Amino acid sequence: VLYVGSKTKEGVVHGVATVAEKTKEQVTNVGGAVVTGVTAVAQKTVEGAGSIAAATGF
Amino acid sequence: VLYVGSKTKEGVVHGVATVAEKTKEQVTNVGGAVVTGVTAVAQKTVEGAGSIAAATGF
Amino acid sequence: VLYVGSKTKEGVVHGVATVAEKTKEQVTNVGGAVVTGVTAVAQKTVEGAGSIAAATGF
Amino acid sequence: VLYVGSKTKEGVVHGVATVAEKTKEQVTNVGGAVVTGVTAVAQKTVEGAGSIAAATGF
Amino acid sequence: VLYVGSKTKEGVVHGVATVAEKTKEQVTNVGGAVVTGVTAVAQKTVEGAGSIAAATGF
Amino acid sequence: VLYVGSKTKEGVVHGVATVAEKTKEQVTNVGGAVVTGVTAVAQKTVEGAGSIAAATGF
Repeated sequence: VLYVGSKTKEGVVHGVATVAEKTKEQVTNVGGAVVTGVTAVAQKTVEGAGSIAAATGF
Repeated sequence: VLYVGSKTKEGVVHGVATVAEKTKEQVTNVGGAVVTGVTAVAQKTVEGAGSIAAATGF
Repeated sequence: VLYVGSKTKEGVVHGVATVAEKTKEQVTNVGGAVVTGVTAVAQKTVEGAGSIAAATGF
Repeated sequence: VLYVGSKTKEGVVHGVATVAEKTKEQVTNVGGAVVTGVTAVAQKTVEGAGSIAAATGF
Repeated sequence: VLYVGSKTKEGVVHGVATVAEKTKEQVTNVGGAVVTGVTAVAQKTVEGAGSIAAATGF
Repeated sequence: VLYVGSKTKEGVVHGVATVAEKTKEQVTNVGGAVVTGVTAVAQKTVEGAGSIAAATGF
């Protein structure tokens, strides 16, 4: 609301360093969501919002 | 509400260093959500919001 | 509410260093959520919000 | 000398995962060797060879 | 000398994952060797060879 | 000397993943060697050769 010289880092992912030799991601879905591999979602304010993998269904 | 020179880190993931040689992620879903692999979700305010893997169903 | 020069780390995951040689994540769901692998969720204020693996069902 | 399908790991360091918040390495030498911080030397055959910190002197 | 389908890892360092927030390496030498910070030397055959920090002197 | 279908990794460093926020390397030498920061030397055959920080002196 009122900052007088601060330093903020609200809602941050910092450093996802990753090392791999092989990678075989094998997804076969039908009617839903799938998210694989590296993922670095970063939000500050989520006002009743969705997931990172949503499946509403019927 | 009022900062007079502080230093804040509200809602942060910092450092997800990872080392691997092989990786075989094998998902076969039908009607739901799946999230695999490295994941670094980082939020500050979640006002009644979703998960990181939601399955609403019927 | 009022900081006069403090240093805060409210809601932080710091350091998830991980070392592996092989990895075989094998999920086969039908109607629910699944989350595997490294995961570093980090939140500050969760006002009656969701999980990191939700299954609402009927 | 003769391998017929084995799997060997001769001379290996595997996994030096390390987590720290601060680090202040303060060396002031004059006439010798100094080695600090993380170190993961890994050799197989050392035929009368040197150290990882040698000081021959006069 | 003779491999018939093996899998070898002779002389390997694998995985030096490291996480830090601050780092202040302060070296002031005069006449010798200094090595600091992360270091991942990896050799197979060292036939009477040097160190990773040598100081021959007079 | 004779490989008939093997898979070798002789003399390898694999994965030096590193995460830091600050870094202040402050070296003031006079007559010797200094090596700081991340370092991933990787050799196979060192036939009586040098170090990674040599100081011959007089």
